[PDB]
Amino acid sequence: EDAELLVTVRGGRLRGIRLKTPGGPVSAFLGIPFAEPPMGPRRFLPPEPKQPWSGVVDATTFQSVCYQYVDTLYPGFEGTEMWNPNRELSEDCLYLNVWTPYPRPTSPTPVLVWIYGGGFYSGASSLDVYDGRFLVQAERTVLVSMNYRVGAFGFLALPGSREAPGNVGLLDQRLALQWVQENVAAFGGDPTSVTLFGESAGAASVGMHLLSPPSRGLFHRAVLQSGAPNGPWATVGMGEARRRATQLAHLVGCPPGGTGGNDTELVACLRTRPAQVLVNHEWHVLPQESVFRFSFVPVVDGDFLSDTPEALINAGDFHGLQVLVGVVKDEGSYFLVYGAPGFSKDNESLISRAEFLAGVRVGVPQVSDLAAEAVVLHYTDWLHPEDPARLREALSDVVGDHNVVCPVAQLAGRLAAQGARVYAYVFEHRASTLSWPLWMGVPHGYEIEFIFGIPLDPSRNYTAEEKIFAQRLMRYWANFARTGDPNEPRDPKAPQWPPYTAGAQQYVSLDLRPLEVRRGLRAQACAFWNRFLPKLLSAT
Amino acid sequence: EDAELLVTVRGGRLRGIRLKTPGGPVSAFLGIPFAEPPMGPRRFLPPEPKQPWSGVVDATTFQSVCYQYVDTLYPGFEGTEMWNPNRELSEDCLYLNVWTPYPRPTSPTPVLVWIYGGGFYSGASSLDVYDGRFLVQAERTVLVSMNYRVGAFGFLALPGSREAPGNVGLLDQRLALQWVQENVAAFGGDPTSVTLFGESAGAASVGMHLLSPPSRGLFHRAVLQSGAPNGPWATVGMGEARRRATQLAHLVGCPPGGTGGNDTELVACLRTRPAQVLVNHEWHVLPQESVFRFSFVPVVDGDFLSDTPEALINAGDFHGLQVLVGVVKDEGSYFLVYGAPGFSKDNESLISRAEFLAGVRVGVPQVSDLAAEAVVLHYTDWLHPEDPARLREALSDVVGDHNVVCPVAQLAGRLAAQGARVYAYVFEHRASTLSWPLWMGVPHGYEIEFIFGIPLDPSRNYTAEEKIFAQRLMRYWANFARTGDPNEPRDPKAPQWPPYTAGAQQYVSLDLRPLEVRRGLRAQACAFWNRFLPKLLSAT
Repeated sequence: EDAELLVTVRGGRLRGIRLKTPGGPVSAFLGIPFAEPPMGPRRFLPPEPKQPWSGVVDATTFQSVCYQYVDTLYPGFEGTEMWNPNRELSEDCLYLNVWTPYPRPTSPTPVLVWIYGGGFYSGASSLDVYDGRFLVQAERTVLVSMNYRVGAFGFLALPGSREAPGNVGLLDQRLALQWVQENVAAFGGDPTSVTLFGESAGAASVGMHLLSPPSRGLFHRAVLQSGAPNGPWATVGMGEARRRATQLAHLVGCPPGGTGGNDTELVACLRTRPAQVLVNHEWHVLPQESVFRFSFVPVVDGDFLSDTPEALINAGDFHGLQVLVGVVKDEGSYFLVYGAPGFSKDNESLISRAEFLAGVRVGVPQVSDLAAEAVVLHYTDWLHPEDPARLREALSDVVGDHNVVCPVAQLAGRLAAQGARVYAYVFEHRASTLSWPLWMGVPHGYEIEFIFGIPLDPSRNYTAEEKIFAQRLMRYWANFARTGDPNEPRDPKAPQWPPYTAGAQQYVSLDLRPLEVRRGLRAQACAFWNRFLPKLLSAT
Repeated sequence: EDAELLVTVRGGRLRGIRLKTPGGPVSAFLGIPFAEPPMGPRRFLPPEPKQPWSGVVDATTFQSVCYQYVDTLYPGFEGTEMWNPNRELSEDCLYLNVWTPYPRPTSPTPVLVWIYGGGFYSGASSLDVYDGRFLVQAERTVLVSMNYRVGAFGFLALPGSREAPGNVGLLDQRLALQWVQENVAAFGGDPTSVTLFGESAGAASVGMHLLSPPSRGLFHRAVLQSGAPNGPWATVGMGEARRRATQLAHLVGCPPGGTGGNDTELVACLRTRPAQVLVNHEWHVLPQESVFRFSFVPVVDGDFLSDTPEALINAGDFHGLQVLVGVVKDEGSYFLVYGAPGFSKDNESLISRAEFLAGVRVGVPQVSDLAAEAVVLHYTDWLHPEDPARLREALSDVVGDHNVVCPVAQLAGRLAAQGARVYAYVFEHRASTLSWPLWMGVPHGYEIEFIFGIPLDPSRNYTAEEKIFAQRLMRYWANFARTGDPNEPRDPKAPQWPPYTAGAQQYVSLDLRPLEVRRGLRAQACAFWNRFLPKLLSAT
């Protein structure tokens, strides 16, 4: 009972809180510090482990959200504000959360570790859609989720220097993984059965941990939902990361007018600026340059990532690894309202031929004019080259394929053909409570609410079929966490989920209907991006 | 005592509140309804007078702010969030506020009526900087301020139609003036000594009431601070107002796909949309245009304004009218951070030669390429054509002169030369508590806190010199409200404020020093805008 809400870890004692679900209680420990607050001189530096504390740290509520830009595209809209910070902003944000079933597991139980997304510039583990009380109750697994520094505070990089080495937001996640190895046993979790699962930039983070040797030894399985480290938005070069960091310093008045600016004086000037000042000038470091162009992302410096994610994926052995990858049916429609001309969530977004030609330049940035043409000519239905509805879905595919679906399919094929066991899915169910317009279909990020069993919340107006569908998805994710195989270990009644291989390229469709096997994660489209486009950009 | 907080008006009974000032108490009646809520079918329609109510309406706190865009340029910044709504948003917002001294004046007292600014798209009478408890206590005058519908709700116009006639936000102000005529006597105010004073779009509104016959009979004096009706941003043509209104309907999905769109079906579709939806698509009715191009402003339709404000000013008799006009020393610096390249409040904004050439295109929109050079060549110091600091102040002057200073000087000259007695000022004091950068000097809108005696608030950190300076400014404004002359009626010790004439063009400087008379409201610069530029734009 109340005795199970008291747990001692290597740093001290914690008091948790009991959460209610329609099927039983759950023990939650929200707000566990895993690192010293990275404030003052510790800004832009790798995280230091949290030193032990005296007394009982309160762990009954979520801690602060790391400083980040707040989306203001559609004020008062549920579809956008559900991803905005729901706690106060602070640099003191390195805290994690642990859910565990009641009664506490007596046997070592597999552990799921969630890494939120948000383009490496936003996100928090405290969002209502990441609530782990339903997944833990229904599947008796241990769920962990951490906060990591986003934006400039987590990924501003002056490569080579020691004051701003970059990738410190990735090190925050790694330190939280080392914390799980040393302390998850106190909650009834098996530190030898850890399964990372993330989404969007979280999925890219999960992939970058697979390609980093020090992080590979901290988990055993991986799940990448609608994201991958080899995406065109997920990394940046050393020279470009230096230009963006220097530009931000200029925007906030660094260095002072009559002064030199080596890497030491520049970061010293940045550390004196308030956090909100750095955030207010993040987006027009790249002006403008908003859609799929984030200013501060993981840098390829040679430390955390010894080479580019594409090179490490190709020249990598993945034997003894189980991966679960997947995307949603309409990956790009959510991002079109962020800068594509003629698009608006409040009308039908029936774009013209000229607006489609311009939209490709925003969804596929930094491409030659010849390469942009080849994209238009590949995605045009030449029997209906002027139909606005078809042009709308075409640009949605252009943006979804270039940024999400094809980097994932490229990764899933190389893993399965180099030792890894890979399962693939495509989420094709649109929630009955979805606030986005109908023409967006199944937007990016709207499978998370079903993985976490949010439809089981009695205060929400989901259908009965969606509740059963959410329970079936949670069993898929839990089975993969336990046995490395999403199929039920003994049930032959339900249709089977065949592994994804580089040849058959099999995946399943996740919706209210039973499982259906299909072949090809946009095989024809992704051949244009993964095979032809690097060839057209080679000979400029 | 508490008996003076009870007042009966022609509509019913009201209970006010006693406000504290360091020099004595003041009676305030905040939240008096002067019109029926313009919701449902009454959206976009002229206001109907508030029907009488039973009981005692509570008038102890400010009512709701009209639906409006919220500034998000610098989140958490005092300089911008002091103009954001400080109450909840609602279409039920047609309320006014009355301050009156304690004890209530027994004799008829002159009345000051405040009209807030905000580019006709924002603003509220509830902002802390518009608090009238200090002006009323120190000068024993009656202060009134109303809310009027801004944005599309106050100025969406389908000219000719009866469902969206336009200028209804100006009619809200007029109805509040009719209310003052019928009810200000109940508060101790003289309905025959009413002085309108506004700022920015408020000053433009005050000027448009001078040029509208039905509104001219509701006040006797006028004060225009940093704004004028003849400004390039303050009005719009009938055809352009129809294009902007139709574009907004398209952005919110009006009319539905298979449907025609005459002026009746279009506005009916608009009235079914939530208020926040119309606000979320207000700014990109004009795509990629923000600085001094507001989507919904007063329309020149022939009703409220029988002709353009420029035509009405030239062919108008102003005998028996006293006007007080003025600007701040740096009118344009505030607007540069809103879109001019190279500008940022957090650095020195030392722009290059190319950025100055591009900034003129944003500060002076919709002008020929030949006209843009004449602006550059007139504002370039050809001994230092590359000095960033001089180019910064140059673009600040370009924007300040074109939009504020010269439309005001054009108006002040025509008024003084056609019967009106005009006094002019230039506010040249930068507040010691100003949060904007130093290079902005005295930005637009930062004389309001001294007119309203805000430095007298003991919870604020103004200097002793600024407190005496605020009391001197309040006497200037109060004397003009009483006698139509800012000078003290019997004190010869302080320097005199000579009237502004079309020939001598005399004005005074308002700062910590005593009054100093000067000549010319940017006489050389405003000759370029008011005399030469129309000559270059005629012959394309």
